[PDB]
This record gives sequence, structure tokens and C-alpha cells, in this order.
Amino acid sequence: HMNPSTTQARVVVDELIRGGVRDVVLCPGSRNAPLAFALQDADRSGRIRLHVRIDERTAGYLAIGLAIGAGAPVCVAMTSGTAVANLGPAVVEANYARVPLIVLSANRPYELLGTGANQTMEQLGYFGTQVRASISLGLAEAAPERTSALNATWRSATCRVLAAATGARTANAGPVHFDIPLREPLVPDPEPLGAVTPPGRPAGKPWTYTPPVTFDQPLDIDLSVDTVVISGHGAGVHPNLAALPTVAEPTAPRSGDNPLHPLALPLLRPQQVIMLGRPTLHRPVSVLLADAEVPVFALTTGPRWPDVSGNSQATGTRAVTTGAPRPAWLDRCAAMNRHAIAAVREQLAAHPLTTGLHVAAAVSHALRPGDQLVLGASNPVRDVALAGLDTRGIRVRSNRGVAGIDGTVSTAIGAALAYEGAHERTGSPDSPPRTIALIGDLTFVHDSSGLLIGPTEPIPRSLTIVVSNDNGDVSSRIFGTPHDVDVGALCRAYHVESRQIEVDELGPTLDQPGAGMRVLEVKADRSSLRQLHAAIKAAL
Amino acid sequence: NPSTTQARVVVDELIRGGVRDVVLCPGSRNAPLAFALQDADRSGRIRLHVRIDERTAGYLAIGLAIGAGAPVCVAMTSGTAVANLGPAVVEANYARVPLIVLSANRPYELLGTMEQLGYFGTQVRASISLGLAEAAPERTSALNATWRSATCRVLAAATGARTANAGPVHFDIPLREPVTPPGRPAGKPWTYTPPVTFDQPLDIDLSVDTVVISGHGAGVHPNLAALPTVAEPTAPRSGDNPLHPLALPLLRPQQVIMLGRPTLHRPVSVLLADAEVPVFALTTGPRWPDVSGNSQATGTRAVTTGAPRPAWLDRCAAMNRHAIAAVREQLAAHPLTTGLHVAAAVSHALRPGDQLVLGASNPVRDVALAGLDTRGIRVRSNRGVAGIDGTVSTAIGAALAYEGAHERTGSPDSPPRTIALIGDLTFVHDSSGLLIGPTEPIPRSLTIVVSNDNGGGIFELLEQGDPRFSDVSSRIFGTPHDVDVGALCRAYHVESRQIEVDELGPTLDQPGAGMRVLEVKADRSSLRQLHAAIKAAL
Amino acid sequence: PSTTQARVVVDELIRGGVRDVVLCPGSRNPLAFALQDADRSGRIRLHVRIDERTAGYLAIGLAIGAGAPVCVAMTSGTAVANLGPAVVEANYARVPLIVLSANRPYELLGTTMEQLGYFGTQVRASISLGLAEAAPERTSALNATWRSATCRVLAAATGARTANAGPVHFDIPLTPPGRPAGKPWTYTPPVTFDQPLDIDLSVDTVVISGHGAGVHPNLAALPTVAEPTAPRSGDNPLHPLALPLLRPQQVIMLGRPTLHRPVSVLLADAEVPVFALTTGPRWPDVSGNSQATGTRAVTTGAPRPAWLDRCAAMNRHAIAAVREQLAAHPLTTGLHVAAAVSHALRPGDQLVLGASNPVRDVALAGLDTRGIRVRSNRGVAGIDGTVSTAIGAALAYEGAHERTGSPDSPPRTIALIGDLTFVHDSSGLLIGPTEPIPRSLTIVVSNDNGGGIFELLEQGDPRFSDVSSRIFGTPHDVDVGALCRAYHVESRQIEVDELGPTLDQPGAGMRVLEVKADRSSLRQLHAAIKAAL
Ligand SMILES: Cc1ncc(C[n+]2csc(CCOP(=O)(O)OP(=O)(O)O)c2C)c(N)n1
Ligand SMILES: Cc1ncc(C[n+]2csc(CCOP(=O)(O)OP(=O)(O)O)c2C)c(N)n1
Ligand SMILES: O=C(O)c1cc(O)c2ccccc2c1O
Ligand SMILES: O=C(O)c1cc(O)c2ccccc2c1O
Ligand SMILES: [Cl-]
Ligand SMILES: [Cl-]
Ligand SMILES: [Cl-]
Ligand SMILES: [Cl-]
Ligand SMILES: [Mg+2]
Ligand SMILES: [Mg+2]
Repeated sequence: HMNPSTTQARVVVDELIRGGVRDVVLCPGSRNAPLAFALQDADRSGRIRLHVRIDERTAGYLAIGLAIGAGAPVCVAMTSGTAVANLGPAVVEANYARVPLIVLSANRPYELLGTGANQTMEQLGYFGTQVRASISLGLAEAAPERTSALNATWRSATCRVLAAATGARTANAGPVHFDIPLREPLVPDPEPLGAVTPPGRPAGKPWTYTPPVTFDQPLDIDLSVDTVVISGHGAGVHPNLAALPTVAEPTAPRSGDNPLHPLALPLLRPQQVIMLGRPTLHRPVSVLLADAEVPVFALTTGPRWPDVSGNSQATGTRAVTTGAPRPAWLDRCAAMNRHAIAAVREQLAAHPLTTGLHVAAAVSHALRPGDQLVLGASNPVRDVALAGLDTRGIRVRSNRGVAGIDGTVSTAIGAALAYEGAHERTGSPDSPPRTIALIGDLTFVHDSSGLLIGPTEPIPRSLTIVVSNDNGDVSSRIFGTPHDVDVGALCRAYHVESRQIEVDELGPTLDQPGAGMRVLEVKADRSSLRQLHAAIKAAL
Repeated sequence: NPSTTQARVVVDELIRGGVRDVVLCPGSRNAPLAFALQDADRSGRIRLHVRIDERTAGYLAIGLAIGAGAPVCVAMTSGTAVANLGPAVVEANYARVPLIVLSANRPYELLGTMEQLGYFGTQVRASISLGLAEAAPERTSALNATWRSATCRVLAAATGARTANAGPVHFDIPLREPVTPPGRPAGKPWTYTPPVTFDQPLDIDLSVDTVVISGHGAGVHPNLAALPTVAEPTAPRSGDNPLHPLALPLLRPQQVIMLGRPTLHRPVSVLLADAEVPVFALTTGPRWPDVSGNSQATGTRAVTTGAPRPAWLDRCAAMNRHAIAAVREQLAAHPLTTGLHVAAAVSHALRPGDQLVLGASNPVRDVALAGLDTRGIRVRSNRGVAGIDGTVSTAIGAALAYEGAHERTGSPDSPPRTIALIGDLTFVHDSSGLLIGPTEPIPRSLTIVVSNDNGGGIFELLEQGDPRFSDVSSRIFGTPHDVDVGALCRAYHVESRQIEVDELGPTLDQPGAGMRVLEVKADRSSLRQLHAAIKAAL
Repeated sequence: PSTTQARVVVDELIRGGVRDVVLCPGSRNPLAFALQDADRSGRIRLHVRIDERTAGYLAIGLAIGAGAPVCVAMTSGTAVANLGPAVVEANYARVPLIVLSANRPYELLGTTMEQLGYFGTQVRASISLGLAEAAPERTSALNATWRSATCRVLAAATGARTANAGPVHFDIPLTPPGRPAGKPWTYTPPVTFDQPLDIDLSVDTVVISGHGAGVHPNLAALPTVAEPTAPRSGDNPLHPLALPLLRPQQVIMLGRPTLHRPVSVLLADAEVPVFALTTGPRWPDVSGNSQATGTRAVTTGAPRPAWLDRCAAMNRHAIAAVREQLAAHPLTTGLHVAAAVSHALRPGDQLVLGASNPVRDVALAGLDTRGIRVRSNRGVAGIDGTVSTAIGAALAYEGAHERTGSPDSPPRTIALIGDLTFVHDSSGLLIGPTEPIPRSLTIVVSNDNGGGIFELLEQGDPRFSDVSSRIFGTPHDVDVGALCRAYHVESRQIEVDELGPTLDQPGAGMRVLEVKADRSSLRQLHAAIKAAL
């Protein structure tokens, strides 16, 4: 009846859907045709949304966007060869950002490794320690009597792939390499003489159910000691710490309503630091975490705990708090937070030229509750932190794992599609929410291929990309001249609407109703930034 | 600083070892041998190429190595460099390309930049770490010897000087966070390793009806020059008796001599798997291919007795004329331009001495179906893993190294031409390879011909191209993109022109800017029927 | 500079719970001197061996004896290869093993550190300290960097944050105080790993508990087939031979089962839901039949009286069939020796079981694990290193009893192993005069002169009788008594009826009791028990 490659591909796709996979990114190939056929039919029946891309490296960052936008595991299926190697960059990012990314690689049978067979390499284990698991399905046997047993083993392995990627039993979500060797026949047989897919558990249940896991590690912390909370990427929400002064990275969730501008920390003298997540962005933050006199308590949601400090007195998951912060200490930190905010506000106005900070400040004001903000992990994240954005009621995403230039555009597109997707299922007939991306010009040009979306492929409903164009070791001689790439020409090539506006119009133009996907380019300056940052520092 | 001394010794020995080009990317950490390479660039001892995209940088290095046969260095500088260099390193492994990867590790920092993947173990020929530099005026003669000896190991491993198996090498130079000692006289390398002769004679009787199938990495065998030879475009031709690939299924060879690693044509793979046909594998290195475990014997050269029967050579020649006529006649009888028409136009426009860079998918297959005469012509293609990524940067590096070899011959004639034939998906995959800063070296005679059928044409010719999949194959296989290629080249400031297949000939004869892209629109909705008409007219 | 780094690291390892360290004489290795100072000062115990393989398995025993992390110090360019087996066992049995290495960063590399592939697949973490400097202006900062990293090593080995103990590779490439009151530099409270599973005990349920299983009070009433190394939670045991006689409709699987074919068949039956309750993040599956994973059970309902009565009946029939067929058998088999050891055990004893038949035979003899501590290398079920495992297990066990100030002599550690197992790791008996030696260790060897377990497998079928003596039985004809005397260890040959009384007498700290056994009748015995059911 049904050939083994088709049966295996349909069973795997079926178990992945039951595991919560709503979006799959597919790259074209011949060896992965079984997976391609099963995925396309699951897209026809509405069980998943399929995204086709041509460039596997940007496809991996699209899949990362599809996962951080709503929280679901996301699969990316590709053929054998360098197609798997091109997933390298996205796997590394997903490792340090803890993104549940499933690399579903088709492969030749392993017996062909070493024979010179076309388009065949050492795929299994290619990703080394960067993945949470390298799992290989077997080669499918042509034995309809073993069909019952193979369905159980295939579905149980797919569940193991899903459990490791989502961190269902480790609290350490990350990328997983799921390698599937496939042999001919690679296409489905004539459907008149066809079969039905071996069934899973009744009522759409996963083959192996993993109920919610709890990882608890309580820590004693006395709050009467003058305490500042520094929250970075992957930080959890802690209600018992919402009163304390908090220096929060843009991608960190806010526990309370007592902010502290990063520029204010070096001008204060905390006696005790509570570190939430993986702080990385601010240098004065990094300075304070080096100082050995100030005790540091680390609180993480997963088992990995950051090494950005040397005087880590203790690491846990939550705090059992004793006491309450001194009101004089609270008055001091709030006083200095207002002083830092005003210093940034005055020097921005006192500056003649539009810099990247002005663009970042303009986007911050235009934000509204419910919006999603995607930030290039270079300057845009630091700039929005200097402009003191209030991340309450907005979801802020950024590839803070390795903070690479790769794939920023694709991540924005993916996060938008995932966000607007979860808005449909909540039943609201209201319009889809907004996703605004702020990225530099060198990052936009570098991942301009990420703008490519085939005519038949899903397109974000309300994504606006704001490109702050500052036109910019012997390896730094390429930065000595402007790359001179017309942002509008790239957008025309990839059939994307573009507009070159000014920072004054940034607000009103961002409020124009949803026009699908669009790119807004703001011209900015880089020559005067050294004076602006020196002006702000002197104003403090 | 004893480290800047180390860096100057290594760069000198690498130049003595034949390295004429190095590729750099800006990174968070300082580049390995960053400043020493810069002095070597201004001195004219070496040519530096800088790129932003580390993936396109790896493939540019491959192009710089295969265009002239020299070893090439790429200097990793960031924490994403290992991941992005993966594709090029894998291709360098399977295509046997001398690729040196320079990295600088920090021994005073806690471990537990570089992001370690698992491929370095399986792909590289050697992993050599220099060692930390320490000041010692009484050991300058000794540290000069250790550094240059290890540098000679790195080059010998990468070029296959002692193994006959070129490939990528990982060279690590540890650094401590912040004149040149001499080498051998006359510019000679520190440790002279004479290239080795790797010899495996094999007895083959040529009176048995024999066909030769030469693939990637095949050698030149003068004693086999008379036999009917089905040769891939990248294989150097050794005779004047070509056998069209479509004529192979109309014959019954009793013996097959397989040169190098064949990767094209399903009739070839069916023949090589036939257990009733002895297959003899002749390779230039230690690796050897088998299709279905049907390689009877391995070697490097044939010790031949006998000669092909004149009746056998006549049958092969008759079947060859039928195949050539069928392709020419059916192409003329087809209204729409396909990628196969473009391949025949590019093939008829080449001249002796030109370089041809062929992308994967149909272009490299279509050129073979067009009967391209590869003699006097240098043909390149990344057949190691047959990826469609990095083919634009590979052509650019191939043009740059090929032109530099013509400059060093001192001929006043214009630089030789490099013509690249790639699909549209291939072009879209690595369009970023066109972004070259005005400071960097740019080719002077590179023409990229893009055969644009708005998607993946080869899938029309495979099993998923069957009409019973017509309703499902468009999205997941054809994958149209609707990209404006001229607008892309415009954005990157590359001369671009859309032309018809009839104007393709004369357009390549006229020179132009040192780099330009010629886009020919094509159709893939008639591809499967054009190929069926060719098979039936055989 | 390196002497200070080595002495800082040793202090944090002692503050982290390390009480024993194994090392081997090697071509080099500072850490040796620092470890030496702590040994004379009494802060750790040092154990030296010549055989690096046996050194790795000694450290495993030192870990599972009391539950502490243990360090082993490689010193040559053969230690990685020789420590391989012990690292693999530590990985699969979740044993806190710290492997200490020393790289040379000022030397040409790649043209005492032999790299194999197992480190990247077996260890929980790989942490290299980094080269030391000389500026005493940052000695306070270097102190924190070393003690923090050492705390990372200990946390990965003991599973402090991941609940998955295992081996760790620590590279120290070639006195600033710690936190006051001897606490570790970075405190990490042990983590609680929780997954509640809804299970209806009203369905006819059996509990199968294997290696690494936890203790479950709300499952104490259910019939329980428990492997020897499993800790028992209730008092309704179900003899393993009774399982094929019953027809359960639901299975709760604790830990990682590895024994008894009937169990493997039951766990694979697609008509029976299996629930895997584990103590860590890994979970086992036989044929993809595990339908849910968890760490504890939220139980509704109660077991039917009809189901419990049926289970108690077949249990009784099985214990009686084994106790009776063992009496009718004239020759002494390894199954008689397992029953003799089990009935000679008192509460508070430690029992070390080798693989092959000894671990299975003790289960067939129905030993009551309550009050006693069973140890076995069930991670990969190998016959190597079992002797050194029992020596280290004895040492750490008596060490925990010495530190409680009890006046009574050390508690008993009895090891039941086979002959092939004894020969495989006979070198582990070679212990120098200055090295620590157990004071209450008895190694009972059931010597049937070959592999008895093979007579019970398909190769033991009589149609292979003429072709299976060489390649499965493997007779050795080794004089165990002469071997023990050569290594200066007490040895005595006794009969099964003499095993109990001799075990009750305390003798030299290490004694090897060898009982002659037969395997030619093993397949016939087991066929007799099956027919008696
Ligand atoms: C990196 C990579 N990803 C995917 C593939 C699978 N693949 C093989 S041929 C092909 C289509 C290429 O299309 P195009 O370059 O337009 O060529 P055409 O066959 O249409 O001439 C694809 C995606 C590959 N070979 N390499
Ligand atoms: C290192 C290792 N090699 C081989 C095996 C395979 N094996 C399993 S049981 C066994 C026989 C051991 O015989 P013995 O220790 O005398 O025990 P018996 O079954 O006779 O009681 C062997 C070789 C193993 N488990 N470990
Ligand atoms: O001859 C060659 O060039 C060549 C190159 C390769 O990368 C091979 C890989 C596997 C098996 C055979 C191979 C081979 O024969
Ligand atoms: O529970 C345990 O102790 C345990 C231990 C292991 O080493 C495992 C290995 C693979 C699969 C499951 C495992 C498991 O459940
Ligand atoms: Cl950016
Ligand atoms: Cl014929
Ligand atoms: Cl190809
Ligand atoms: Cl066993
Ligand atoms: Mg195409
Ligand atoms: Mg035995």
C-alpha cells in the first residue's frame, strides 16, 4: 500500500502538530519531498501554516521569529547537504536565547555516507553541543506487519524531539536536530491504491504526554539592604520584587513600576544586587557585576545561570524575601532616575542633527499598548534603553543570544506572523495588532533577502520596519566608506512598499492603518553621536 | 609585543607557501594576524578581500582557490564565524579545495570568539594550534623555527602535499589580550615538501566494449584518449571521442572506467550500479566512489592492453550523432526559451581560455546536454555537495584569482573572461555576494548569466514533476519568487541587462564593466515536455 | 602562581562536598601536591591506584557509597582512554564524577592529552579554568573566578540545578580565602523537580521499579515488581516470575527497568498504558509504549480487592515454586548462592551486586531490600570494574558511619559477583599498604567457571551444545584462591551451607569467599521452576 517514506513523513508531521507546532518553515529540495508532501497537505486542511523560503539561513531566523512571537515550537524542514549547514547561525542563536527550534533535516540513508553519493555529508552531529538533542529516526522498513510497531517508535521519537526543544522536562528550551534518512520512492503512490496514516492517540493527545514541569530553587534575600534589581533576557516575573529599583533590558518583562535608568546605576552605590535572567547589554551594569564587594543573587527560570558575575553569592529560581527596602534608598534611586531621564531628554533637544537616538525615541513614543516591538540587537536595543521606553503592555523581541547581525529582518517577519496568528484564535474580530521593527541600515541590507516572500506564502498583516540609516583593525576598512545601498531599491526588488520619511513624520506615519508589510527609512547621522553621548554623560 | 612578531612570521611563511589571497570579515575580537596582513597588503605581497557576510566570505575564498589552484586563507573574527563558514568548509572538504581557516583563541579566559559546532572534527584535514608567544631574546632562532614549521604543516595538510587529498585546515593562533626574524634564503619555504606522486596501476583490457565516465576531480589519462567518454563539465578532457550523456542508454557497455567522482545523469548511476558491468575506479586521491557497491577495482592510472573494437567505436559514434541531432532539432522546434536554450547559447559563445563557472540544478546539467567542448576551457562548479548557496561569490573569487594569474604572466592582452551560468534561485540565494566595497578587489571580466525561469526548474524533470502532482507542486517545489533581478543588481551598483537568448551571443562578445549580470527570462512550464520530446526523438 | 590556583580549587571542592579523591601516578601532575596537603591535614582521603581503569571504577564506588561527588585526577596520555568505561557508567547511572585534567597552552598542539569522542557525548559539562597570571593586583578577582567555576563543576556533577547528576570534565591548565564558615562560594539550594501525573488506581495496576527509582507513599498498596537496586516504598511485593501469570491493565514504571524479559514484554504491550515516573529529566520507553511521564502520582480511586487477591496468590505460588525447586536440585548453582547471601543479610548492611546472573538471581530469590542498601552498575550493565566499585562503595559507606561517632564496628558490605566478573577486575584487589583499605568488605564469588547467563538464553538451547562452549561459556580454569593470595587478600573456598555462618564472622577487612557452582544444570533448573508455576 502506502510506501514507507510517505507513511513515515505523514506520521511525523501528525505527531508534530499534536505537540503544538502551528508553523513550519519549508525549504525546497528533492530528498525532503516526503516531508514536503505531508506538510503541504497539513497546510491544505488548516492544521498548520506553511512558510516556504529559498535561503535556508534566513529561513532559520524566520523560524526563530515564528517561535518567539507566540511561544510555540517551530519546525524548519530542509533537504540534505549544505542546506543543513546553513541552519548553523540560527541554531547558535536559538541555543543562547533558548528558542524551541526543530531542525527537521532529510537525509540519504546512512549506508551511503562515505561512498561519494551526491549531496551527502555528515549531517547527524553537525551541530555538536549547540543543540539540546541530535535524534535520528531510523530508515523506514517496507514491512506492513511491523507498521503497528513503527508507528509507536516514530511518534515516541517525535515526542522526545518536542520535549527537548520546548524544555518540557528540563526547563532548558533550545534547538533540536531531527534527522530523517529517506530512500526512494520519495513521492506518494497513486491515491486510488492508497492507505490511511497509522493513527495516534484518541482526541489529538500527544503520543507521550508531558504535564507541566516545575523547577523550584528558593533563595533567602533580605530586602532592607539597599538593593537594585538588574533584569536581562529570559528573566522571569517576580511579584515580591516589584517595589525595588530595577534596571531592565528592553526584552526583559517588568515585574513592577519602579524603573531605574541604566545611566543612573554608576552614580549610585547599591550594597546588594539581584540579577534576573542573563544581563548583557549595559557596560555600567557589567562594571557593577565585576566589583567583588557588592553581593549578587542570581535568579533564573532555567538551570543555566549566568557567569557575567564573579561574586555570585547564590543562584536560584525565586526569592523568599525578608524585610522591606529603606524609603530613603527608594527616594534616592527615583530621584536619580528622574535626573537621568531629563539629561537624556535635554541633550536630545539641544542636538541639531537627527541621530539614531532621535529615531529610537520617536519609535518609543509612537508605541501603544498591545504592540510588538522587534529590535536589532546592535544599536537599536541600546538606543531604546537610553530613551527609557516603558515596556509595560508591549512585547519586545530581540535576538539577544549572540546579538548577531544575521537574520534580523526574517525574525521580525516571523514574530509578526506569529503574533497576528495568536490574535485570530482568541476570537476577537478586531484588527490584528501592530508589529514595529527598528533596525539599522547595515543590518537591513545584510538580511534584505529576508524580505523575499513568495506570492503564495503568508505575509504579515501589520508589520512596519523602521530602518535608521546612518550609512554605516584593517577588517574595518569597509566601514570607512558608506556601503551606499539604496534601501528603496532593495524594497522594490523584493516587491515591498517603502517610504523615505523624516523623524518628525515617524509618529503620524506609524499610525497610518495596516498596509500589509512596509519599510520606513529615516535618514540619521553618525558623525555627531560621540558629542551627543558625551553631552548626555556630562549632563548627568 | 611578541604576538605581533608571531603574526609577522606566520604571514611571511604563508606567503612563502603560495598564499596569494586572504579573506577577512570584521568581528568583535581582533582578527588573527590582522595588522600583519594589512602590512602585507600594502607591500603587495598579498591581496586582501573584506566582506560583511561571513557565509559569502567563505565561498569567495573557495572561488579564489579553485580559480588558480592556490591555497587561500580566511580569518574568522566573530562568534558567528564558525556557523557561517560551515557550508564553505563542507564544500572544501568534498571538493578537495585548499582552504586555511585562521582563528585566535584566548587562553587566559574561562571556557565552559568561537561558537563550537560539531563539523570541524569531521571536515578538516588537520587542526593545528600554534601556542602562546612569550618574549625570549635567547630563543628567537628557536621560536622562528617552531612557528614556521607548524605553518608548513598547515599548508602541506591543506594542499595535500603528502596525502594527495587537499582540503580545509583549522589553524589556531592563541593571543594574549593587549623587526621580523628571518626565514630560509631565496624565499623558499621553511620545510621543503616535494609534492608526492600517489600511484596505483590497474590492468584494464580495452578490447572489451568500454566507456569512460569522468566526473569531478578526474585525472587526465592519455592512454584512454580513444575510448568513448561521457565527461562532466568540470572534468578535464583527455581525448577527442566524446559520448553524449543521452546516448548512454542506447548502448550496452561491457566495461566502465570511472574517473573521479561522477555526480550527474541518472543513466550514469544506473550503469554504474549494474552488477553485470565491471566498474574500475581511477582517482587522483585516496578517496574512491561506488554507486551500489559495484566498484570492482580502484587505482590511479590504467595499464592498458588491447584497443577498442572499430565496431564499438562506430556504434558509439552513431548513437552520439542521434543524441546531438535530437537536442538541436527539438530545441529549434520549441517555441519558448528554457534554461536549456540559454545553456546552448552560452556554450556556443565561449572562446579558448575563458573560465566557466556553472551553478548547480539544471545549468550544469544543461551545459552537458548542449555538447560543450571543454578543451581549452577552464570549468568550475561546486560539485562537492552541489549546493546552490555561495555560487555568486564563488564566481567572483574564481574570476579574481584567474585574472591575477594573467597579470603575473605580464601579457599586455586584456584579462581573460570568466562567464558564470546560474539559475535564479541560485542567484537569489547569494545575491549579497555582489555587495563589494569600492576599496576591495573587484573582477575586471566577470559576466554572470542568470537563466531566470522564476523558480526551481529541475523539479519539473523529477518524480514530483508528474502531472498528478500539478496542484500541489507549485508551492513546495517550483517556489516562484517574483524577484526583480535588475533592481537587485541596481541596488548593489552592478551593471545589469535583460536580454533575449538570441542576443546572448553578441552581448558576451562585447566587453563592459569589470562585473555585470545578464538576465535571460525563461519558462519551466514546458521543461518536462521538451525533455520528453528529446527522449522520443533519440 | 599555579600552586595557588591548585590550592584554591581544592579548598572549594572540599567546601563542595568532596571527601575522597582518586589519582594515578603519571608523567606529570601541582594539583597532586595540593591534594596531598589536604590529605595529611585530614580534609580529604586520597586513593592511589596504578590501573587507571580500576581507578575510575573505584571513584564510582566512592560516589554511590554515601552519595557525594568524587574527583579523579588524570596524569598521563592514556588516562582518557582508560577512564572511558567509568565515565560511560557514570553518565547512564547518573553518578557525580569529576575528572580533573591539565592542558599545556604553551605547546604546539595538533602536530598527556589524548582526545577521543566520548567526552562530548557523556559528560554533563566541560569547564576549562584558564591560564593564571602574575599581577597580585587582581588575586582577589582570580580567587572568585576559580571558586565560582569550581562551584559550576560541582553543580553540574551533582545535578544541583538540573536534577541529572553525571560526569564532568574539569581542565586546570598549567591562599586567597573562601566565604566565611566554610560555605561554598556560590550557594545553590538543591532543586525540586515536579511533574504531577493523574493516575486512576482503580484500574488493575502493577508497579515496576528499576534503577534510579524514587519512593512513592501513595503507591505503597499496589503490587510491586522491584529491581534489587530500587528503593521499596510499600510491602506488597510481586515476585517477577508471577508477572506472566497475571494480566495487568495499567503499569506504573519507576526509574529505568533493565531486568526480566516478562517485564520487557509487558511494558511493550500496546494494550497496556504505561506511566513513567522518574526522578530526573530523562524517561525510558520500551517500544514507544510510554503514554505519559512524570515525577509523582496524583491518585484517584483504589485498587480492586479482586485484583490484589489475584496478585498475592501468584506471588505466593512463585516464591514457593522457587523455594521448592531449589531444594530438589542436587547440585549447587549460582541461584543457590544468591538465596544464601540474601538470607544472611541484616538491616543496615550494604549489598553490591555484579551484573549477569547475580543481580537477576537475587531477584529470583526474593530478597527483602528493606533496611539494606543495594548497589549495582546498571547504567550499562558491564562486568568490568565491579570489584573496585565494591571497594569504593565499602570505603565511603564506612566513612559515613565513622563520622556519626557510632561506637559499633563499621556496617557490613557484602558483594555477590560471578567468576568472569572477578577476573575482569582482579587488579582492583591490588591496593598498596599506605592506601585506604575496607574494614568490613566480603566479596562472595559464585564460581561456575564461565558465563552462566548464556545457558538461559537462546544460545543455551541444546541444539547449539557442540558449538557454544568456546564462544559463550568461556571456561577459564583460574585458581581464585591463588589470585587472592598473590594480591595479599584473605581467601577461602566454602560450600553454600557454610556461607551464612562465615558471613556472620568478622575477619580481615577484605576477604574473598569463593563458592563452587554449576551451570550445566542451569537451563534445566529454570525450566523446572517455570513448570512449577
Ligand atoms: C543550499 C541548497 N539548498 C537547497 C538545495 C536543493 N535544490 C537543488 S536544485 C534546487 C533549485 C535551484 O533552482 P535554480 O537555481 O533556479 O535552477 P533551475 O534548475 O531552475 O535552473 C534546489 C532548491 C540545494 N541544492 N542546495
Ligand atoms: C565489559 C563487558 N563485556 C561483556 C559483557 C557481556 N556479558 C554480559 S553477562 C556476561 C557473562 C559474565 O559471567 P559471570 O560474571 O561469570 O556471571 P554469571 O552469569 O556466570 O553468574 C558477559 C560477558 C558485559 N556485560 N560487560
Ligand atoms: O575522486 C574524488 O575527487 C572524490 C572526492 C570526494 O570528496 C569523495 C568522497 C567520498 C567518496 C569518494 C570521493 C572521491 O572519489
Ligand atoms: O530514570 C533514570 O534513572 C534514567 C537513567 C538513564 O540513564 C536513562 C537513559 C535513557 C533514557 C531514560 C533514562 C532514565 O529514565
Ligand atoms: Cl540593527
Ligand atoms: Cl542491447
Ligand atoms: Cl546538482
Ligand atoms: Cl545484566
Ligand atoms: Mg530557476
Ligand atoms: Mg559465572
